[PDB]
Parts: sequence; C-alpha cells; structure tokens
Amino acid sequence: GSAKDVKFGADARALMLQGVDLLADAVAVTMGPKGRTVIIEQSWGSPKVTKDGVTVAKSIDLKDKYKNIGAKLVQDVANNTNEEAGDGTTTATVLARSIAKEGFEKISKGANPVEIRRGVMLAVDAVIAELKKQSKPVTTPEEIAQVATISANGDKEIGNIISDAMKKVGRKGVITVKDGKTLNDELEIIGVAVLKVGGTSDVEVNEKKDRVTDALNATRAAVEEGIVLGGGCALLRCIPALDSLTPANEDQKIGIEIIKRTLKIPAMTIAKNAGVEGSLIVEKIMQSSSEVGYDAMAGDFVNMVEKGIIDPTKVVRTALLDAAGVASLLTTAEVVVTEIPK
Amino acid sequence: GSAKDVKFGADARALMLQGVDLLADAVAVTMGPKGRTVIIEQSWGSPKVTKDGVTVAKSIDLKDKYKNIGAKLVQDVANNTNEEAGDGTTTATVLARSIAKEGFEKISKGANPVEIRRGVMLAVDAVIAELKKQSKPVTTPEEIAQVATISANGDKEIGNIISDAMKKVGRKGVITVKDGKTLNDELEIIGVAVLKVGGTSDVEVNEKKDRVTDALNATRAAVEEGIVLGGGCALLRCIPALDSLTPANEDQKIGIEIIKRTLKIPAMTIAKNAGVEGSLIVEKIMQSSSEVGYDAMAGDFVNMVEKGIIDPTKVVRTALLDAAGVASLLTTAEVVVTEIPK
Amino acid sequence: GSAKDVKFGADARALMLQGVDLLADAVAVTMGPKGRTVIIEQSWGSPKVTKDGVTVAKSIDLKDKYKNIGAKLVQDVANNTNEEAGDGTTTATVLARSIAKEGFEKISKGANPVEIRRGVMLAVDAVIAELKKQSKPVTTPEEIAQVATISANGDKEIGNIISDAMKKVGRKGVITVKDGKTLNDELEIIGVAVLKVGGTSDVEVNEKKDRVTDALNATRAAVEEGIVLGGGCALLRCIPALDSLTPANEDQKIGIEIIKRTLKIPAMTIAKNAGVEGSLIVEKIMQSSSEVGYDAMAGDFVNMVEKGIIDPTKVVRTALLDAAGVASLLTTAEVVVTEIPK
Amino acid sequence: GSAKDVKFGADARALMLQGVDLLADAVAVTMGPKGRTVIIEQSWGSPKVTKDGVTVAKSIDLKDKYKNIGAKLVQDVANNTNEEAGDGTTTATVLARSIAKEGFEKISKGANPVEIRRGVMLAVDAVIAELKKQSKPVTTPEEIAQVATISANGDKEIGNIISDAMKKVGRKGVITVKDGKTLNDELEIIGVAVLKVGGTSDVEVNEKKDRVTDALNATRAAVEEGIVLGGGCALLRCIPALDSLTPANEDQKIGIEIIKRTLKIPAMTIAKNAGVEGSLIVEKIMQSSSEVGYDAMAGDFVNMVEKGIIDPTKVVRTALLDAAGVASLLTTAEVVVTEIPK
Amino acid sequence: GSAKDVKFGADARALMLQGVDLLADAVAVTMGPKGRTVIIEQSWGSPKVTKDGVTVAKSIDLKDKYKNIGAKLVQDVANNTNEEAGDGTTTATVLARSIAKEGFEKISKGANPVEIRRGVMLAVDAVIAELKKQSKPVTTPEEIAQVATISANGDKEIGNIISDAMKKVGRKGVITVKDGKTLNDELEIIGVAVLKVGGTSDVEVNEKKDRVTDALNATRAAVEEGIVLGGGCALLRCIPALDSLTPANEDQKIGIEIIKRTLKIPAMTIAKNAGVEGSLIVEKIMQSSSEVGYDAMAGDFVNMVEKGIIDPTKVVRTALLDAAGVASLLTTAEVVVTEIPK
Ligand SMILES: Nc1ncnc2c1ncn2[C@@H]1O[C@H](COP(=O)(O)OP(=O)(O)OP(=O)(O)O)[C@@H](O)[C@H]1O
Ligand SMILES: Nc1ncnc2c1ncn2[C@@H]1O[C@H](COP(=O)(O)OP(=O)(O)OP(=O)(O)O)[C@@H](O)[C@H]1O
Ligand SMILES: Nc1ncnc2c1ncn2[C@@H]1O[C@H](COP(=O)(O)OP(=O)(O)OP(=O)(O)O)[C@@H](O)[C@H]1O
Ligand SMILES: Nc1ncnc2c1ncn2[C@@H]1O[C@H](COP(=O)(O)OP(=O)(O)OP(=O)(O)O)[C@@H](O)[C@H]1O
Ligand SMILES: Nc1ncnc2c1ncn2[C@@H]1O[C@H](COP(=O)(O)OP(=O)(O)OP(=O)(O)O)[C@@H](O)[C@H]1O
Ligand SMILES: [K+]
Ligand SMILES: [K+]
Ligand SMILES: [K+]
Ligand SMILES: [K+]
Ligand SMILES: [K+]
Ligand SMILES: [Mg+2]
Ligand SMILES: [Mg+2]
Ligand SMILES: [Mg+2]
Ligand SMILES: [Mg+2]
Ligand SMILES: [Mg+2]
Repeated sequence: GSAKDVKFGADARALMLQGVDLLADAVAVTMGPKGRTVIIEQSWGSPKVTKDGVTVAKSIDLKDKYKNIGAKLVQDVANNTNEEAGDGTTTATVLARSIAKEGFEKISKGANPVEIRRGVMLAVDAVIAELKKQSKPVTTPEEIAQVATISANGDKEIGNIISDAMKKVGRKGVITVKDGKTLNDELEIIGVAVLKVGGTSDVEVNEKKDRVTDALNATRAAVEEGIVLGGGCALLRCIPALDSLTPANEDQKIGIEIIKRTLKIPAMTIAKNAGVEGSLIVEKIMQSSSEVGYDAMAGDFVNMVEKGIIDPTKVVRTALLDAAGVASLLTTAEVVVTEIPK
Repeated sequence: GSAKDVKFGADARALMLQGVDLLADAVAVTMGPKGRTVIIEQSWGSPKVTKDGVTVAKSIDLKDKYKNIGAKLVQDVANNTNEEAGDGTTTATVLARSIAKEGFEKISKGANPVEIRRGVMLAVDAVIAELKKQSKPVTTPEEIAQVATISANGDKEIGNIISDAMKKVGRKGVITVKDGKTLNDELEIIGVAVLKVGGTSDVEVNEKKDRVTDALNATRAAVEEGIVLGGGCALLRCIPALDSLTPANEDQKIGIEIIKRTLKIPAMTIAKNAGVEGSLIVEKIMQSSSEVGYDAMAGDFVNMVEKGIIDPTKVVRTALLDAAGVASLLTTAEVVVTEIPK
Repeated sequence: GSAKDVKFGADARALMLQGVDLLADAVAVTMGPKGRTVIIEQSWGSPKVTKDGVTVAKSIDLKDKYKNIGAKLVQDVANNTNEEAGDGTTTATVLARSIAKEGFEKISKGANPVEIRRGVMLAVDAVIAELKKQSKPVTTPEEIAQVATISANGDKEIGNIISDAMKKVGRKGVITVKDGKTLNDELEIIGVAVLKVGGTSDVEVNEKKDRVTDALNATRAAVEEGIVLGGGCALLRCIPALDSLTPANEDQKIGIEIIKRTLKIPAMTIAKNAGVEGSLIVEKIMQSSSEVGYDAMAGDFVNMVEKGIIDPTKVVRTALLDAAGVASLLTTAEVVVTEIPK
Repeated sequence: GSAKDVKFGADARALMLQGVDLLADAVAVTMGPKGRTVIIEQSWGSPKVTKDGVTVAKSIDLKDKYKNIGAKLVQDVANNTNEEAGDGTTTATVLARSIAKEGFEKISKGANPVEIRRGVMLAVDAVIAELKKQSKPVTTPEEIAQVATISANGDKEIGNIISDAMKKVGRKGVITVKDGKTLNDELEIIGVAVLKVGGTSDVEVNEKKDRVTDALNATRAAVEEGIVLGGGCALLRCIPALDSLTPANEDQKIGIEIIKRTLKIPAMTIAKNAGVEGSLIVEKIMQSSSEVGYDAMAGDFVNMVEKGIIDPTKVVRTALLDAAGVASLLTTAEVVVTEIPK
Repeated sequence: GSAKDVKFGADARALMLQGVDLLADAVAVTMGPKGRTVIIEQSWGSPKVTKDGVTVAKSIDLKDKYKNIGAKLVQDVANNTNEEAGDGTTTATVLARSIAKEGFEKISKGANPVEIRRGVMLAVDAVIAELKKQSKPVTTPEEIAQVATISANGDKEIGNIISDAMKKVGRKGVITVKDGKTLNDELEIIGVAVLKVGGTSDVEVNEKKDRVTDALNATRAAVEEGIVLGGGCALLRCIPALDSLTPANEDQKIGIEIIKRTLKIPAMTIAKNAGVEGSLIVEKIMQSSSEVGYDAMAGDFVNMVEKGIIDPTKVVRTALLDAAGVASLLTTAEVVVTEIPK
C-alpha cells in the first residue's frame, strides 16, 4: 500500500530515455581499441578501474526513479549479455540504447508498438541468420591468438599466453584466472591451466584480470561457434539481408527500418571513439568490398581477416539479440508507475 | 482510535472519481490488440513490463485517501474478475469506471441511489441472461486455437501450442506454465502438459508468461461454458434487449439507462486504442447485422466468427457482473470517512 | 540500489586532480633533509608527529568523492611503496602526482590514453633497467652507516647503532626496534638484536621509532640489492636513456616525455623544500659530472658517493614503478561514477 | 567600485561556450529551406514568429554572466552580418560557433591563440579571394528572381514580385517594402518601388516582412557583387584553396585546419535541418562534380546553378568574415572578469 | 563615523596579498608575445576583449575589503605607469607584486620596514642610474619601426605604418588614432596624421587601437629618452650594479636583496607565458653574452638588439619606479582598518 506516481505517454518515454542515454554514454565511452576507462567509487576502500562495459552499467543508479527504470533495463541487457557470452556488453548496451531511442522517436497515435516490436524481432532473426551464414570456423592457433589479442584491448602478451594455455590443455580444457603477486604474467599447469596476472598495484591487476577474462570468454566463444569480421563490420555486411525482407504491414516496416538503422551503431561508436567522424567511416565500410573494414587502432582501411581484427559469432549474436529483446519491449511502453520517494 | 476527516456528497464523490479515473485510464491503455504496456518499478530488482489489467490495477496507490478509496474499489473489481475467470480484467475496470461515472452523474436530491442500484442489478441480470442465450458451444480445436490466439494479443504460435497441448493432454486435463531458459517456446508432456515459455530476458519471459496464462484461462473458460462474439460485440448485441425491460419507478429507469450507455464502453475503448474514434465504429457496428463487427487489428469490418475473433462467455459475464456489483454500490455513497494522514 | 552521480571528462579529471594535488603537497612538504613534519590528530588521545610519507597519505581523507578518488589512489601508491620497500613513500607520491598531472594535461580528443600508458610502461622499464645497471653493491659497514644516516634524516647516532647492530648480528640477521624506557637509545642482543628508542615523551619516541624503522628498511634494501646516487640524482642520471628510445606512435612519445619530465621531480622537490629554486639546482646537476649532485643539507654541489649521500636501488625502483603503474592508469579516465552523499 | 568575479582558463572557456552553443543552436534550427520558426514572447502584446537569424540571436539572453558573454559576442557577430549584408545571419552564427568550438578545443600550455587567430585570418583571406575568383556576375532578371526566391524560403511569389519591381524600376533603383493590409501582395510605384505584404494577422505579416526584406537585401547584394553556388556549396568548393597554404609555424596550421573543418558547417546544417545526416551529404558534395550540390527540398544531388539555388557572393563572404573575425578573437580569451549578480 | 574593522599583522598581510596576487596573475597572463587576451564584461553592451594590463587592472574590484586594498594599490601602480609612460603596465604590475611578496615574507619582530623601504629605494635609484647609463639613442627610422612592432604584439604592418607616419610628420610630430570603417587601417595627413584603425567589429578595432596606442607611447618614450634591451633583459643586466652597494644597516641589505631578486620577474613571466619554464631561461640569459636575450616568439636565444626586440628606456625605468614606490611602502604596513560591509 505504498503511494505511486503515474506518468503517461511522451513524458514517461522521455524520462526513460534520459536515463538510458546517460548510462549508454557512460558505457559507450569504454568501447573500441581507442576507448577509455571508467573509475568507480568503492565504499570499502580503493576505487576500481574498469574498461569492462557491464561493470560500468551495473555500477550506475539514478536518483530519479523514472530514469532509474531505463537505467536498470539497460543494466539487465548488459547483464544478460555477460551471462550468455562474457564479452560485447558495450555493443549490446549501445544497440539497446539506439533501438529504444529509434522506437521512442517513431511513436504516435496511429503506430502500434507491439507490431513494431514484432518487426524488430523478425529483422533480428533475419540478421542473425545472415550472421551465421557469413561466419567461418577456427582452425589455427594463430586465429586463437588473434581473438585473444583483439578481445584484450590489443595485448599481444595476453593473447600469446592464452593461445599457449589452449595448446597445452586442449581447446576444451579448464582454464581459470587469478591475481599473481609478481610484476608479470606467468602460466603454470599442475592438466588444468591457471593464469597468474602480475601488476604493480591491485587496481592495475584487477583491470588486467578483467581484460584477460574477456579474452578467455571470447576465445571460448570462438572455438564454440566461430568468428566473423571484427570492428563492427559483421553487422555492416549483414545489413543487406534486411533489404530482402517484405514486411506484413506498416509497423513491421518501421521495425525493420529501425533495426537497419541501428545495425551501424557499433561501427559508428568504434570510429567515434577514435577521434574521427563515425558516419563517413560507416559509409566507406559499406562502399568497400565484403572483406575490407576500418582499422580503428591504426586509423586506416585494411583487410580485417588478414590483420586479425575478428570477433566471435557468439558475442555479436548474443549482444544484438539481448539488446533487441529488451529495447523493443521498452518501446511498447505507454504508462510508467514508480514509487514516490520517501 | 485516530482522527478522521469526513466529506459530504458531491465533493467526496468527485474526489473518489478522480482516483477511479486515474486507475481506469492507466489500465485501459492496455486494452485491445493495439494496446500498449505499463512499466511498473519493482523495489527488489528489474522493472516489469505487462499487458494485464489486474496487475496494473493492483500496482497503483495514491497519497490522497479519498481517491485511494475508489482506486481500491476498482482494484477489487479487477482482482475479483481475475480470480473468477482469469481474463478480462481490463474490461471489468473500464466497465466499473463507466458505471461509477454514470451513477455519480445521475444523482439528484430526489433520486434514490439504492433503487438505482436495484435497477442496475436487474439490467445486469437481464444482459447476463441474453449473453447466455447468444452463447455458442466449443466443438472444434480450431475454435480453441482461435480463442488462445485472441486472448494472447494476436500471437499465432502461443495459440497453436495451446491447441496442441489441448489436443494431447485432453480438454479437461491439467496444464502448468514454467519459464524456460531457451529462446523458443517448448511443449512437453511427462501425462501433465507443461509449457516452457522462452525469451531473452526476465521481462520478456514474464510478459509472455502473463499472455500464455491469460490464453490458458480463456480457453478453459471457453471449454467450460462456451464462446460469444469478440471485440466487445457480445454486450453490444445484448444492448437492444434492455428496451424490452420496464422499470418499476424512475430510479430503475435511470439504472437501466446507465447499463445501456455502459455496455458500449469496451468497443469504444478497443477502437480508441487503435487510434480511431470509438463512437462512429460502435454506431456502424449497431447498424450492421448481428454477426458483423470491427476488427481492430486490420482496421476494417469483418464477420467476427469467420475471422476467428471470438471470446469466452464466462469472461464477459463475470467481468460485467462484478464491475456492476461494485461500481453501483460505490454510486450509493454520500458521506465518506477517511483517516487523517500520519 | 544506491544512486550515483556521473561526471564526464575534463571536469571529473580536474576534480580528481585537486585532491591529488592536496594530498601530494601535504606529503611533499616532508621529504628532504630540510623537510618539515605533519601533525595528525588522534581521536583516542595524544596527537602524532610524523615525517613519513605513507602515514601522512593514509591519515588524509577528503569530503568530496571526486577528490577522494585521487586521494585514495595516491594513498595506494604510498602504501604499496611502503609495503614493498619500506622507504621512499614521499618520492612515490610526488612521482604519482607528476605523472597524473602531466597525463591529464595531455588528454585530447585525438589522443589515445591507453597507448600513452603503454609508452609510460616502456619508459619506466628502460629507466629501471638503467637504474639496475648503475647499482653498486655494499661491501663495508661504512656504507651501511651512510645509508642508515641518510634514511634517518642525518642522525649519526642512529646510523652508528644500526651499523654496529648489523656487525654484531650479521648483515642478514634479525633486528627489531621497540621503545626504550631510558632517555637514550641502547642496543641489546640476546641472538636477535633489539633496539630501544629513548625520549621524554610518546611523540618523540614514536617519531624516532618511525625514522629508525625507515633506516632499517633502507639499509636492508641496500644490503639486498645495492645503492645508487642519493638526492634524486639517480633518476637525473637515468634521464639520458630515455632520449635513445624510438617509440612507434605519438601517444608513446607523449608517455615517454611524461616519464622524462617526471624523473626531475624528486630532486626538484628536495631542492624546493630546502628553500632554494629547484629547477636551477636540477639543471646544474645535469650539467655537472656523473658523480656530482646537490647536498641539500649543506647547500653545496658535492661528490655524492664520497659525502655518503646514498639511497637503495630497490627503494627508488619500487617507488618509480608503483607511481607509474597507478598514476598512468589514473591518466586514462574519462567517465567517473561516485556515490551521492546520503 | 563594483565587486567583480574572475575565472581562469578552461572553466570559463566551457562556461561561455555553453552560451555560444545555446544561441547558435537556437539560430541554427531555422537554417535552410526546411528550417522552422522561433517564437519570441513580447512584453507589449502578441509574441512574434520569426525565421530570422539575427532576430533570434538578439532575443537570446542568459542569467549566467559567463554564458551571457559568449551569447553577446555571437549576437555581435549576427548584428554585424545583418548591418553589412542583411542576410546570412544564420550562416555567420553557425560558422562563428564552429570556429569558437574548434579554437577552444585546441588550446594547450604551449599553444598560442593569437597566432592561431592570425592563421584563421590567413585562411579567411584565402577563402575570400577564391570566392572572388569563382564569382559570376548577374546578367539576367531570372537570376535575381531566383536569388530572391531562394532567400525567401522558396517563396516563388515573393521572388516574382521583387523581380517585377526590379524590372520596372531598375537594377540600381530604390525599392522599399511597407506593411500590407490585405490578403495578397501588391507592388506599386508612386520612382520608388513599394511592396505591400498580403497577410491575415500581425505575426504572419511580420514573418513575411522578414522574408521579403531578406530577399530584397539578397537581390541588392547579388547585383552589387555577383552570385556563386548556393546551399553552402561555395565554401565546399573553396576548401581546396587552403591546401596550397604554407603556414609560418604550427599555430597557422592549426588555424588553417580550424577554417577547413568550419567550411563544411553550413551545408552540414542545411542537411541536418532536412532530417538527414549532414556529414555524408557534405562528403558526397565534395566527392561529386564541382557544378553539382545538394538540394534540401528534393533531397537529391542536382546542378545548383541550373536549378536556381545560388547565393550572393557578398552575403557569404561577409558572413564568413564577420563570424571568423570575432570567433577567433573569442578563442584568444584566457581570463574572464564578470560582475557579481546583486 | 561608521563602524570599522581592524586587523593586526600577518593575517591582514596575507588577506591583502591574496587580492594582490589575484590581480597580478590576471594582469600577467597577458604579458609576453605569447600572452593571451582577457574578456571583461560590459554592462552597457558588447563585452570587451583586451590584451592591455592597465585595463584589466582597473576593471577588477574584490568583495573582500582587505584584498581590495592591495588590489587598489597595484591598480595605482598600473595607473601611474600608464599616466607617466603609457606602456609597460604589466611589467610594473609584476615588479610591484614581487616586491610586495618579498617584503611580506622578510619581516620580523626586530626588522625595520622603514629601513627596508629605504634600502629598496637605494636599490631602485642605483638600478635606474644603471639603466640610464646603459641606454642607446634612437638614430634610425628602422629602429622606430622595430620598437613600434615589438610594442604592438609583434605586428609588422602597424609598426611599419607608425614608422611611415613619424617619417612624414616628423619624429616629434603629433599622431592621433581613431577607429576606421573599412577592414584595413590607413594613414592620412591633412600636418597632423590621423591613423584610421581598420577592423571587422567593435572589439577588434578597440583592441587594435589599444595596441597602436601602446606602440605610439613606446615610440615617443624611445625618441625622448632612448632604448634598452627588451624582454626584461636590461633589468637582468643591471643586477651587477646592485652588488657594489654596501648597505648602512641590515634592513637596507634586506631591501637590496628584495630588489635584486625582483629584477628577474618580467623575464620569468615572459618565459612562463611562452609555454616554457622561466627560472632556467633567465639563468641562461644571465650566463650568456651581454647582448644575448631570449626571443620568446621563436623560442631560442639571439642577439636581441639585432633581431629588433627592443624596449624604451623611459618605459622600463618609469614602470620599475612606479612599482617600487608603491610596493615598498605597502610592505611597511602593519595594521589595516576597513569599513564594515553593509
Ligand atoms: N584495432 C581495432 N580496429 C577495429 N575494431 C577493433 C579493434 N580492436 C578491437 N576492435 C573491435 O572493437 C570491439 C571491442 O570493444 P570493447 O572491447 O571496448 O567492448 P566489447 O567487445 O563490446 O565488450 P566489453 O565492454 O565487455 O569489453 C570489438 O567489436 C572488436 O572487434
Ligand atoms: N484483433 C482483435 N480485434 C478486435 N477486438 C479484439 C481483437 N483481439 C482481441 N479483441 C478483444 O479485445 C479484448 C481483449 O482485451 P485485452 O487483451 O487487452 O485484455 P482483456 O481481455 O480485457 O483482459 P486481460 O487484461 O486480463 O488480458 C476482448 O474483448 C477481445 O474480444
Ligand atoms: N642529506 C641529504 N642530502 C641530499 N639528499 C638527501 C639527503 N637526505 C636524504 N636525501 C634524499 O631525499 C630522499 C629521501 O627523502 P626522505 O628521507 O625525507 O623520505 P622518503 O625516502 O621519500 O620516504 P619516507 O618519508 O616514507 O621515509 C632521497 O631521494 C634521498 O636521496
Ligand atoms: N532549397 C535549397 N536548397 C539548398 N540550399 C538552400 C535552399 N534554400 C536555401 N538554401 C541555403 O540556405 C541558406 C539560407 O538560409 P536561411 O534562409 O535560413 O537564412 P540565412 O541566409 O542564413 O540568413 P537569415 O537567417 O538572417 O535570414 C543559404 O546558404 C542558401 O544557399
Ligand atoms: N618577441 C618578444 N621577445 C621577447 N620579449 C618580448 C617580445 N615581445 C615583447 N617582449 C617583452 O614583453 C614585454 C611587453 O609585454 P606587453 O606588450 O604584453 O605589455 P607591457 O609592456 O607589460 O605593457 P602594456 O600592457 O602597457 O603594453 C616587454 O618587457 C617586452 O620587452
Ligand atoms: K568495454
Ligand atoms: K489486457
Ligand atoms: K621523510
Ligand atoms: K535561418
Ligand atoms: K599587456
Ligand atoms: Mg570489449
Ligand atoms: Mg484479457
Ligand atoms: Mg624517507
Ligand atoms: Mg537568410
Ligand atoms: Mg606593449
């Protein structure tokens, strides 16, 4: 029997979107090889340093309960992505924000948001089918090293260590990670491989451990499903698969167009983090052949297959699906009910 | 034991009607195939998204106690409808709001509210009788699939899986709904039928669980009693039977007119949620034959039975019965006693 | 479920830097033979007077959480330095302040802070390599007395008693120091050598105990690893190594220049605390021969090894490594999450 | 005598850039043929509806004195542009905001804002010289008709009436526009051409008054100096001029690149107000043939001069000059002194 | 009459020094060829942008009366410098600030601030005697051009035009400056020469004519008395004249030391504003040859008289005298009384 506050329509949608945008910015700053970090205040002592997107998402709550609803929903998106794969939480968050934003923009009296959500789901199914079609399997230790290096912010040593551990204990053997008291990283087997991470301080060790865990999750996903073009170009090459779709009604077309517009968000964010204009980069990615992407680290155009800029199919698929499933549902909102602050 | 504030007559009635209007609008935004959802903040964790009238009604409260009284009465309407039939709580809420508003409008110095209550109960019994008269028994599993699809907001897969479970376990069997961890809905029998609803997150799986529970309850009511016209056309065709009823006095005439103008509310709300004027649609429905109605999804006029838009008799009869039984009693209030805030 | 406030980019960086500056000044008013002490209030009783960097660092906590974050990070620098070397906490803190300040100064839209951090790590690795190259082993108890006297703020009796105790018990023996109930320091062996610290009050004996503990830790570090030029001249002589580095991209250039400009900080601050202009002293140190440094106590440019102004190699390398590892990580921060002050 | 408030560096820089951003955004929303109207409340009577850049600029005032400083500087830019040409105040506003932002971004400890301003002046001189070099004189009444129509938000009747007035009075004749009292425009000469605006209310008449005055000033400037490519394409085609410039040192290069990025702002803003992305439109204009630009109404790429989209050379050159001269001076600011509000 | 507030000694000195330092920094930020401009809010209209020291000095008033006292005293320094020479107001500002600081620190219970002032006066008269014995008469129109260029922020056109005007109307002839209407400045004689300063907006012509006025005053002083080394170098070179002085008492020695340390402040400030450190640069200037000075524009050491960076003897000597006379008297203050704010 607690007093509640009721908001209708556009005010509620805008108040959701404010929190969604705040959390999505705070997460998306940590995207890509040029991405930066986030300092999170800790109550029990030293603040923690995390480039990990889902930690940034889960570490943010907003006083306004209306904005807190959207913040907690994008937090749920990121948490589901982490629970399913363990990487690409930033990509899932930016996709969720973009889908929710485009859904809120195209809301009117005549627009049926439920059929828009149905169209979003249909387009997501089609693009996941295209993703599985385009993916290729892993057949080389060099590919494992590349996956672990790209997943760990370009740390060649971490990629080499993970590749060595996978070679030593097999691609299915158990590997864990724990902090080492040394200044460098060492691998020992006593089998089951255990990775000991070195660093000059607890915060640096924690950050490197997060990167190592991300790389390990990505390489396990790669061996489980396969790899696709990295740098967000997998979505940018699956985009034509939506043009072959024939929507049933208008709202289906609205959903398909919204998903097609959101497909280029990850490449836009990756380019934007590297001090350049995202839209031109996405345009040139699409104009290029099916084997050319933008190397965000070096700031030029290369062949991603040769350069080792690749990502697992599982990460991108789960990120896109988890973002769509929650963002489209939030789009169907008309009334929000929050508890009055006491 | 505590100080109480007392209000007399019209001001108190308006104060209660304010809360009834707030709750009724916040629930009626979720009526019809083109209806939308309501976001409800949950203290322990992720906010929930629902398209169910009873939960939205139960998840609201107001600081003002005079409004909260009407809010609690209409909450009782929705809860009793859900407990008795498991479906049609939003229709119960809108009928309760309509009856309460009409009763409050037609109160004068000489008008006896109790005899208006007697007249409205007489009219409700009459329309229940004619609703039973125009009922149709369920004889094919195709009608089962149609009822399940209609009750689940135009979901073909939910209706098909409900029909398959109905065919396998038997019409009078036992069905239990549990949330599956997969991305697809699965049916298993081990026999007791079990539906494993699937989704990519907790909010989607909870919403789909609500929809499948509504479909199950609607189909069970259909097999128990029968089916009548969908889209609010059952009451809309029971309307012309009130002209055959004569009141004993003027108050019963007022109550009969209250039911007469109330029976149009579900169709008007269904049309209005589709972004169109309800009144013209309802007038064309009356002008049309005894079988033609308005399909709110396709936005045209079709033979309701042949297009599968059908509805259980029990749901409508109990929703109208309970909404009347509570709102009419709310009409007869003159003095209201509420506690002083502490 | 606690609400947080998010600050982006330059404002958050400046807010952290203000707290870093406050704590670093409060710590850096101490180091050098002419440095001053700090009075820290003790709630349970008499206050404490200390000339030790880590005590000042730990004892200082700020109100605003954005300043408190930088305060806790420089606290981590000081504590890690104290735990790994037992000396040079003030040097580590001033190096952390300088690295963080310079890195924040060079943060731009077109800059990649992660590659700046990589360049910083390469520069500190080269510097520590040259520092190890320039180390000298300990062969005489005279060098032991010199190290003890230098790390005891020029107290000759402490150095003499430490050298005599290490002569009696051995250079790898077990020495512990405790308070003395007489008016002077006395050494007793029973075996494990025990030092009793004399004084007329709790504050005097506590400060002398801290100084003699610093002397013991520095002397043990010297006997384990070696000694180098004191007065910060080790890093000044290590400066030329960085000029031979040929990094890859501009961000590594920036990081290497950060380290090169940070190497001058200890000598500059030691000179500044003496009452003279630090920059002129440090420049005259660079121009002079490899064996000539500035005697802050005497205010003259003298032979460092002949005068006996020497410091352990392990202490200097530990301080520099910890300061780099923490401050450079703090450099790469753009988004900051802090709890609301409930 | 009056107590003053002083701020240093980046804090005040961001403070007045906030006001510059606010005023320039309010001005820019009205740019292009798809720009909208700004409603300004009037103390005397009915609020006015305006599409005029300098009017909105002068109508923007802020309580914050630091933001008000930048607001009044951009007001000064718009006012000087209106005084010297009477058209293109929106272009001057957006160019000035772009230059102020770019100058504020690229300020460091060693950066020299004054020499950056000198380089901005050098680039401005080069762009103005190339505007003169590519300028084409007006030879037929169709061209002045097109210029009047384009400057009148594509009002064909306004341009036709102005062309008739010009052909009846002459290229150098005196034309004045006065308030009209009927519903249709009428041109009469009693000599001096006088135009009466046809409107239905005061505010509509004022809006068309602004439009017709802008069109008349556009015709006067076009016949004074000449015509170049419209739609902001002149600066895009003049961009290659800066490629041949050799800066004296780094600061002039910074200014040259600031102007180079700024030269794309008008076309980008015209595209953005059309509802599409501006960067890709600008890039397509730059890649495509020099004689083909972007049309905002049809949203396609056609020949600008053949389609009538042309601008007076005087208008664009004075907009660029007035914007740059004050924005680059705003860049040089380091300390800001304001009065304490009282 | 009205109630007063009285403060004794050190706290009052610190409060005054706070405002002195604030205004001194706000003035000295502009100093040097690489200095930046100050924005001062104007209540009557457009804000002003200036690079002149005395305008910023006059335009700053402080809420605290104790700080305002020192602010007004250094304002007196600036105004006296402007009224006597019209140039070098920032030099006098920084000299007075340094003298105030060094007199505020070097005061003890047994010291005699009156005798300290007398020693300061003796040092200053010796310094001005050395300056007059180190001057060189202007015997070349090219020298006039160099002086005009250097005193006008190194603008070649302004210096050349001033040289041409002085050649046309005679060295002692009258020159007047007024703002023009076109974009470039012109000189005309009808004799009396009028310099029509050109520009784009009000702020540009205002600060341009301020710079031209400063250059004209410097030129007049150069013709009247002579020229000396620029960049504060002559004050550096006159320090050895102080070393020959034997103070009568200890406090005269204190004052001589104060002036001796102060004599380096202008060069330090010029170097500091140039993005480089100042102490080592001025030390290298003292070490280098007599004619060698630091060219802060090119960032190197050159024979400065040959490069044309020259300053008038009268400007330098008057600035130093006006700074010293006020500051050495200010340091003598022990008790300050103020009015109670109301
Ligand atoms: N040098 C590079 N050039 C282009 N794309 C790159 C480069 N390095 C990494 N990427 C891509 O950028 C993304 C890496 O982003 P990032 O590591 O910040 O977050 P994430 O993978 O979404 O997940 P998480 O937030 O959990 O780390 C991946 O899609 C990866 O393929
Ligand atoms: N496609 C359709 N066109 C027209 N009317 C429809 C259509 N589908 C369902 N209806 C009608 O709309 C109503 C369904 O309302 P809704 O699904 O919002 O909830 P409800 O039946 O009131 O109850 P609950 O909220 O418990 O599910 C029924 O009267 C049904 O007959
Ligand atoms: N007499 C001296 N002359 C010159 N340099 C000295 C002298 N004594 C110490 N130093 C230098 O000062 C630094 C030592 O500083 P100090 O003893 O105050 O504390 P610390 O080692 O920085 O740390 P902590 O305060 O935790 O003990 C070293 O760089 C050392 O070489
Ligand atoms: N149909 C069009 N296609 C392309 N560019 C157009 C079109 N119509 C106008 N423009 C361009 O838009 C600009 C005109 O902007 P607008 O009419 O908003 O006012 P303005 O000239 O900027 O000045 P003010 O706001 O003071 O009237 C010019 O650069 C013109 O070339
Ligand atoms: N290019 C230069 N190289 C070296 N010193 C220079 C250079 N330009 C100017 N200076 C020195 O800097 C000072 C000139 O500073 P500035 O013109 O900003 O103000 P000012 O002389 O203090 O006074 P005012 O504000 O009245 O002009 C002089 O000491 C001059 O010698
Ligand atoms: K991330
Ligand atoms: K419903
Ligand atoms: K110390
Ligand atoms: K406009
Ligand atoms: K100046
Ligand atoms: Mg990642
Ligand atoms: Mg229902
Ligand atoms: Mg020490
Ligand atoms: Mg215009
Ligand atoms: Mg000057």
